[PDB]
Amino acid sequence: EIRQNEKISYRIEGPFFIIHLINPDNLNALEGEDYIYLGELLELADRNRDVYFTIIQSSGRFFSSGADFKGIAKAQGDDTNKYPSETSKWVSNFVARNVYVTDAFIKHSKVLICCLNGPAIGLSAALVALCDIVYSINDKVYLLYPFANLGLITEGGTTVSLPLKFGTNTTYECLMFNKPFKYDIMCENGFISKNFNMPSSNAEAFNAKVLEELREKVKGLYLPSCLGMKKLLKSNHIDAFNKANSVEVNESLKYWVDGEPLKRFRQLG
Amino acid sequence: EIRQNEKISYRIEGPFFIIHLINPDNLNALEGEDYIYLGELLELADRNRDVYFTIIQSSGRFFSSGADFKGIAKAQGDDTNKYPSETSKWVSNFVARNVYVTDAFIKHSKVLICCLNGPAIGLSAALVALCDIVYSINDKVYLLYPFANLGLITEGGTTVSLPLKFGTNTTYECLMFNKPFKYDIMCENGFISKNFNMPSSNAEAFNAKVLEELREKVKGLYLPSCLGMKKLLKSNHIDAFNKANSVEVNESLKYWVDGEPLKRFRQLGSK
Amino acid sequence: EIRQNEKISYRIEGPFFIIHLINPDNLNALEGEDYIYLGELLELADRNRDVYFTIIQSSGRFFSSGADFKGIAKAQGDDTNKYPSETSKWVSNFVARNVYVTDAFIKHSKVLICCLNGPAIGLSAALVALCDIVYSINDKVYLLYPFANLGLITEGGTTVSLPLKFGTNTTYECLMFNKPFKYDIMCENGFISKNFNMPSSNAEAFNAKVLEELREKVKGLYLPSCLGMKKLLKSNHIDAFNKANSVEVNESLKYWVDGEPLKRFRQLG
Amino acid sequence: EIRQNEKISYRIEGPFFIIHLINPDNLNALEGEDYIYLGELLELADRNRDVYFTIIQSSGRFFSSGADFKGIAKAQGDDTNKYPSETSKWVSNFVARNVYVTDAFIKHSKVLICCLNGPAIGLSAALVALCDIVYSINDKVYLLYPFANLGLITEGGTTVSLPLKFGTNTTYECLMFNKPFKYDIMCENGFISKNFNMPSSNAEAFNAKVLEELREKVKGLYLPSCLGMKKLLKSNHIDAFNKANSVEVNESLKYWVDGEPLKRFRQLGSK
Amino acid sequence: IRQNEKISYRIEGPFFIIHLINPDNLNALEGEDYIYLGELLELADRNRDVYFTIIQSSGRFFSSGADFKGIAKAQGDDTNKYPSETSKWVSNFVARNVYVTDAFIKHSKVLICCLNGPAIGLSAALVALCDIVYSINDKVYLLYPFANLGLITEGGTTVSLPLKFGTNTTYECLMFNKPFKYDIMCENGFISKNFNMPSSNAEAFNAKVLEELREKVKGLYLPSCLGMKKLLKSNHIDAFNKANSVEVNESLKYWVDGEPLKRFRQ
Amino acid sequence: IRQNEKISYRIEGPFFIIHLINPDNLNALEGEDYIYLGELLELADRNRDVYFTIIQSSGRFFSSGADFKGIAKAQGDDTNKYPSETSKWVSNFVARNVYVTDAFIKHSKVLICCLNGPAIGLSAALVALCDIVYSINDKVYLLYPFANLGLITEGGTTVSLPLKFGTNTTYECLMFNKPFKYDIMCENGFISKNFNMPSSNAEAFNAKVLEELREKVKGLYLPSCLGMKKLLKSNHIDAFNKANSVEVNESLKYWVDGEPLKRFRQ
Ligand SMILES: CCCCCCCC(=O)SCCNC(=O)CCNC(=O)[C@H](O)C(C)(C)COP(=O)(O)OP(=O)(O)OC[C@H]1O[C@@H](n2cnc3c(N)ncnc32)[C@H](O)[C@@H]1OP(=O)(O)O
Ligand SMILES: CCCCCCCC(=O)SCCNC(=O)CCNC(=O)[C@H](O)C(C)(C)COP(=O)(O)OP(=O)(O)OC[C@H]1O[C@@H](n2cnc3c(N)ncnc32)[C@H](O)[C@@H]1OP(=O)(O)O
Ligand SMILES: CCCCCCCC(=O)SCCNC(=O)CCNC(=O)[C@H](O)C(C)(C)COP(=O)(O)OP(=O)(O)OC[C@H]1O[C@@H](n2cnc3c(N)ncnc32)[C@H](O)[C@@H]1OP(=O)(O)O
Ligand SMILES: CCCCCCCC(=O)SCCNC(=O)CCNC(=O)[C@H](O)C(C)(C)COP(=O)(O)OP(=O)(O)OC[C@H]1O[C@@H](n2cnc3c(N)ncnc32)[C@H](O)[C@@H]1OP(=O)(O)O
Ligand SMILES: CCCCCCCC(=O)SCCNC(=O)CCNC(=O)[C@H](O)C(C)(C)COP(=O)(O)OP(=O)(O)OC[C@H]1O[C@@H](n2cnc3c(N)ncnc32)[C@H](O)[C@@H]1OP(=O)(O)O
Ligand SMILES: CCCCCCCC(=O)SCCNC(=O)CCNC(=O)[C@H](O)C(C)(C)COP(=O)(O)OP(=O)(O)OC[C@H]1O[C@@H](n2cnc3c(N)ncnc32)[C@H](O)[C@@H]1OP(=O)(O)O
Repeated sequence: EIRQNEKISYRIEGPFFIIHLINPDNLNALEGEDYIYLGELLELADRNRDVYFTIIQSSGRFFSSGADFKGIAKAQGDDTNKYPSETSKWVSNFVARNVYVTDAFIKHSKVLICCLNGPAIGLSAALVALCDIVYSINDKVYLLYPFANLGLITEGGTTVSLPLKFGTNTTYECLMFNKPFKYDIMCENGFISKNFNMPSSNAEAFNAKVLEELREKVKGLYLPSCLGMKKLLKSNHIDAFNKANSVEVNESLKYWVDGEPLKRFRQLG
Repeated sequence: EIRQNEKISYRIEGPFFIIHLINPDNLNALEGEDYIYLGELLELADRNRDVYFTIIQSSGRFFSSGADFKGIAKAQGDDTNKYPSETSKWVSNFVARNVYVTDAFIKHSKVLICCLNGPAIGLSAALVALCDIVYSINDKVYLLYPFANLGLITEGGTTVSLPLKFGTNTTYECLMFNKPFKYDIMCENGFISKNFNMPSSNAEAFNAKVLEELREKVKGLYLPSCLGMKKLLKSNHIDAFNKANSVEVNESLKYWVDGEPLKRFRQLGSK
Repeated sequence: EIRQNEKISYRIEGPFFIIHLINPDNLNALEGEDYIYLGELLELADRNRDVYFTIIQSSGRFFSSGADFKGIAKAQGDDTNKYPSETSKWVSNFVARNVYVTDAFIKHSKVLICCLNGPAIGLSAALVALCDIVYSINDKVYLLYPFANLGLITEGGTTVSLPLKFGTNTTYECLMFNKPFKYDIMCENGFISKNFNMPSSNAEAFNAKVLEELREKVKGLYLPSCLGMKKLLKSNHIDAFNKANSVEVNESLKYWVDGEPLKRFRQLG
Repeated sequence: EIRQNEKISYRIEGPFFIIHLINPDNLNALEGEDYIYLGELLELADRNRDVYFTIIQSSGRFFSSGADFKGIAKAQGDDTNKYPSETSKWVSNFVARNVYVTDAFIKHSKVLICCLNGPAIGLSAALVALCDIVYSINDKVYLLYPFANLGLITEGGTTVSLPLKFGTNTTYECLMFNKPFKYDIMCENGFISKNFNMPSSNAEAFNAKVLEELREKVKGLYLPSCLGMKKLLKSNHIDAFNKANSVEVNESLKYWVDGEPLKRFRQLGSK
Repeated sequence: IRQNEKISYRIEGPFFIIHLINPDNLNALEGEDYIYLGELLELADRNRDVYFTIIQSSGRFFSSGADFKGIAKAQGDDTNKYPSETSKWVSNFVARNVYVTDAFIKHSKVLICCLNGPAIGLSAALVALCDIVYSINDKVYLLYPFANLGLITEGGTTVSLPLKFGTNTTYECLMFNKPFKYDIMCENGFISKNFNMPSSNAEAFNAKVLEELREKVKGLYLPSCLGMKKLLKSNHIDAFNKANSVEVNESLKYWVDGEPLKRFRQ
Repeated sequence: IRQNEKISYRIEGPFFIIHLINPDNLNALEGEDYIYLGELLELADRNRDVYFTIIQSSGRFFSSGADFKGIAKAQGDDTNKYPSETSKWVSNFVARNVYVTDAFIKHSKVLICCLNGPAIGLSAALVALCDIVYSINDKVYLLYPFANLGLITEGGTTVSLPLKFGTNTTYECLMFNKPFKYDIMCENGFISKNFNMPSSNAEAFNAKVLEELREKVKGLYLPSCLGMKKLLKSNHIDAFNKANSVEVNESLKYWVDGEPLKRFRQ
């Protein structure tokens, strides 16, 4: 039991907990609240003894264009009474949320599978990179981490995930110059376990096939084994991620207080 | 330049940045916004080229009784329209503050001296433990970490610092049973670098004396040398503190939602 | 539910799981089997949701004089048919047991409290050093790690526990020269949280007072808090201990295969 | 000098120590005592000053199908008087063996070359992954880690090695679903240093060819230089492997006691 | 700084450009030229206007590494001078190597190398410390001839090579004295772009990379590139340090033994 | 090895005894005498008969650290010689310090120091790397005057001091130029035994420790002491290495700046 999101659904089928991003027109962008909600859901999946896989699915042409800049802008010039300082303001509206959800993903005990139904940006793309298995709809997917372009730094433990998952060098050229991690770089780096090579439009049809396939993949297997394995699997980089989360979230704070991100976030589009 | 805090003051003499907790009439108990302010002050101290020493100082009979209960209570029950869920509330109200001020101390580049003028409790005790050097007023000081008794767990990187600075077994006998790190364990463990042996009422004179001495101690020294050594000293456990900070904050989050802390902060305090 | 030991009892009182070493005449020495049994018990305590503290208590003038050399000797010249090599023999009779029980203590999730009712030696003393809280009966207690004297090396993660709990330097002088960690060095290093200053004979009377005291110490406290704390507390040295366990247990193997320990273990007394 | 193994042979040519799995008529499946023996051989190879390269080689159509089921079954149900409890049994029967042979490989000082003449499964696949260099016979090789399907978890430090050597995501898609690391992922991930493109029947010629080449490759080289570099290369993840080894072994221990592995090793194998 | 006849530098905007400019000798560097690099990197780091440090070279090679004619000069010519062989190589090798190596490891600007040719030995070890590598053509390679030279890993290759090419592929190369060729470099993503430019003109390639970098950096909040690398550094800084220290010291036994010198003499 | 006029050594049974023997100069050591120590430790380590390496000294001091008359010699006397100030101190300071420091950090025998007097600076930093310290009398102390000298931590004090005296007590000392006195040394267990011997005769103290060590080691399986230290080393080896590397390099900015020299000149 948990409050409902107009923008995010969840259902449980068999061993599978399914988070479904359900806001295509708005491009599945996420307000900091929906990010907490995401964290809330993960915790729910994790506490459930029957759940073994947490599948993150989305809708439309994108997975999520990251943070909703409408939600960013309304947390500033609309009401400036509220926080004794910018530092306080951004510790509440940025720092808090970001540590929380990132942590939620890092510590999550069940197999995280992400269905990339389209591109993912910024924090969402950071979360994508935190799932243990990623399948893609077609070959037109990509992850873009626009930090240098927005006057921010790495978030969602990308500091760790990105070079760990794509290579140090590849990560640099990308992050420094605002270039995307294109599909070719994903397959090259075994990031995407399977491409379903399905029509860009049909995210829903794709979302079901992944599920259809999983039911059969798990047939036979001793489920607690997956979990038990993931447990030790986790311990290679748990610490780097926890070390990174804390640090990323606090060093970014400085950029907000300078004010650049806001200047940049205003455009956009 | 920064906002003014009715509860906390700062001033710079030469190379010393001085933070001063100035509300004894309520045990120098800090509210969420106050811990943030503290952090801000530290960032200010850090950014200022002239400063080599950030000295945290208090007032009255206590250093700090820790988080405002009371301010904690106002964050709950008064306005519950506010946050979409219990979790959203405590991320904004507890995680936010704790993770930030803790980091402020962890990363702070200057020699960090706490002046223990009385006992420290909770988050505040935690900040004390994060300082580089501690002098105390008399042998009646102590640090109490009431977590088990508050329905909470470690905060302020105590997960790292307590066992790093008092030994592990002592840490457990203390934390798990809500027994204070009294002065003798503190001196034994070389925690308090000097005890000034001064009467408890005159914390003003104590605060003066420590500054007095500091001006003499720093004489002749190459102050950038202090900073450089600190820089290398810091890496010894910089990563541990970092990892702990992020985890401590998020893990406590599950206690606040259960509600115990609030149920407990309620009682035990009045009458 | 679990097999019974003639040499080790357990009972559960309140939040407290109590392991009681009950073999004084033999000086509570422990055969490798009783070591596994110890591990078995710990796991039992850990799986129990109602248990919050695992208290290890003993009997007589000693806590335990470590490994039973009778049990060591009978695992060699009595029957030498059995193992295709010494290497195999000692991997079964030494390595296996030692990793297991050490691991059992390291990973144990509930507060380990040890009641030192007398001295402890070798592996037992290693286990003592692995508990989170130690109280002593009187001031005539000591831990001796006789490794240099027995032709072995550090076990039970002492490699880690000892210098972590007593100091690098202190540990060296001790371990290198077979000197004990005397009571004075324990209190000096805040190792013993409380001395009950009770008569050396009256271990049973002491064992009860610790319990008597704990009931009152926990009164009030939010128990899951202790646990939750211990959880993060654990993460400072979990890895060093796990790294050490594996290594200690395998590097000791070489000493058995040379055969010195056996030559030495023969005397003794 | 060491005991003779009907199933495993060793010989030294110059600087090469050669281990040879020589029982294809049962898929080079190793029993508990056999894994130990392997380790012994490694220690022998390590102690021998003249040796710079330990080359593990197999026979027939498979490298190794992994642990003897079958030998596993004999350790259960035949004699149950034997061990005081299920836990005592598996510590002696599984923990013992696994923790030892895994360590043998982890710590081994010489350049460790596996010659993949066919697929590797389980503990055996795990040992392959622990070697420094792997050449394969043809593109039909693969490594399968059937843990989820056996009611088990990672072993042989695969917790470290698989994601260290194939990437993490790939590791999960594989491990969690009991899908093999096929040849193309292996070449893609630079796992197999050279593929000899030789027919599957003639593993004898394959084994010869790799040795053939090695004698040429080592020509002119300062062999102690190889050892020294390995020495430094090793520390990159020496500690991770160590930590993993100890944990992997003890954590699996709880599965063997539950009994699933045995229930599963039973089926799926006959007919 | 002083003037080096073999290494020039210029600052164009936010780019601190280092150009190795002694191609006839294959940009081979003496121990002092290495120090000098680290001295330049110090300049680049302290310079609040510089966000990128671009190392560039000349002719048909990036650099064939340590000047072997200089290794000889520090031997056989003057042997008075050092009270022991150990003291000799702590000075001529240990010192230089730790310093230059640390200078790369710790440098806070985006380090971009322009591989205009092959890189060998210590020079190659530096290439593998740069944050981004663009190549001239598919004829480049990195070669770490340590096994052949009676030496061990250097310039943090211990960490950096397995990091960047993978553990197994590193062993095949390091133990057997095989190069990391173009193909393996692209495969492991080492090369971010290949400029398919004629090997003849390295200069033409060099100005083209800078053309593209100026275009790439347009509109970006540059302090972000900085901030990110700060965070990015921490994944491995600790490990590169522990590397650098031992790497330097463990080689000493080899230098002191004599093989590297006997081996260099051919 | 060669012969050093200031440092002798003898092997008595399993003990490799190093004796600093230039008391009139307070056993102050030049950079080369440091190298020499590391050279001796190499001998001790390679010597399969040696299980203990005992460092011993002379007169009223263990050693006042770096020879300040030599720091001057490597300056002002000959300034031709080094193409830059940076190159100068990489050679005269960086090299020497990394080498000697690593030599202690990695040494596989039981390292026992006989504090017959006070130890300062780098010499003190070595004392804190020894595995066991016996003291002559309660008048000894360790002093790390880095704050006073315009320098930073050395010889792994970064790791070793907080390790051995505790983080907080280390700061009071390091920042404010206060010594770790006798009392604090016993308190943190640094000193394993105090031989309450007259400061007059250090020699008498030295032979007494060896008397006691020979008695102590009786009947023990010595290879065990070795094996245990191997394991024991691993708790901190990695950290001491990362220390040593940066420690050496970060000091350079101080040497290159000029303070330490201006400060030494008084
Ligand atoms: C806790 C708070 C966390 C804060 C941390 C902040 C740091 C981050 O996480 S970075 C993430 C921020 N994301 C971005 O900057 C991406 C910005 N968006 C884009 O670069 C573009 O949407 C792009 C180019 C990728 C795709 O655009 P395009 O294919 O042309 O489709 P487009 O027409 O723009 O989108 C369709 C609709 O979705 C809306 N939309 C798309 N993304 C967003 C968004 N992120 N926020 C709000 N609305 C959005 C558009 O406004 C448009 O709506 P409408 O036309 O009705 O006004
Ligand atoms: C970002 C948000 C962080 C939230 C994290 C929460 C976890 C933590 O950090 S733990 C810190 C919480 N602190 C505590 O629980 C300590 C509680 N207080 C005490 O155990 C007692 O003040 C004690 C026994 C130490 C001292 O009391 P005592 O010596 O009898 O003096 P006392 O009469 O109680 O105090 C004097 C006045 O100060 C007030 N006061 C003292 N501490 C506080 C406090 N923490 N909050 C609010 N008021 C306080 C008292 O209410 C009293 O005011 P008044 O009489 O006018 O109503
Ligand atoms: C999984 C397998 C693990 C194997 C790892 C091996 C490495 C280790 O763990 S080291 C631990 C080994 N322990 C030792 O070496 C300690 C040996 N014992 C002693 O040094 C002495 O018992 C000592 C001096 C401490 C105390 O002796 P003391 O105060 O004189 O009492 P003492 O008369 O000897 O003991 C009384 C009785 O208990 C018996 N006893 C005491 N300890 C043991 C023991 N460890 N094993 C068997 N019997 C013992 C004695 O034999 C004696 O019995 P009895 O007189 O009827 O024959
Ligand atoms: C210290 C103890 C460690 C214990 C840790 C346990 C965890 C692990 O290490 S996992 C390793 C276990 N291995 C396995 O589960 C693999 C099981 N085997 C298989 O999935 C199949 O042999 C397979 C499909 C790969 C190949 O089979 P296939 O190509 O059809 O050839 P197949 O006819 O089955 O084999 C030929 C003969 O070899 C035998 N054989 C093959 N593998 C084994 C084996 N692992 N154990 C015993 N016999 C085997 C077969 O029984 C058969 O003998 P026969 O026909 O005379 O009865
Ligand atoms: C601080 C001190 C650090 C010391 C650490 C030492 C460990 C290391 O860093 S290893 C680096 C050492 N480098 C090497 O061993 C590479 C040796 N060189 C070679 O294998 C070859 O130059 C090779 C095959 C790559 C290319 O040769 P090739 O394509 O035939 O061109 P080549 O004719 O040899 O070179 C042209 C000219 O440059 C010179 N040259 C090339 N490299 C060097 C060099 N490294 N040192 C001195 N001169 C060189 C040649 O001598 C030749 O000069 P000339 O004909 O006038 O006498
Ligand atoms: C590889 C190179 C490493 C470089 C790294 C540099 C950083 C470091 O390691 S720090 C170590 C440097 N040491 C110091 O700064 C300590 C300086 N010395 C002192 O503070 C004092 O000797 C002190 C107060 C401790 C003791 O002095 P005191 O008890 O009065 O005896 P004192 O009369 O000074 O000494 C007797 C003689 O020994 C000489 N002496 C003592 N120490 C030194 C020294 N370090 N160097 C040269 N001569 C010395 C004195 O000059 C005097 O000689 P003389 O009277 O014939 O001219």
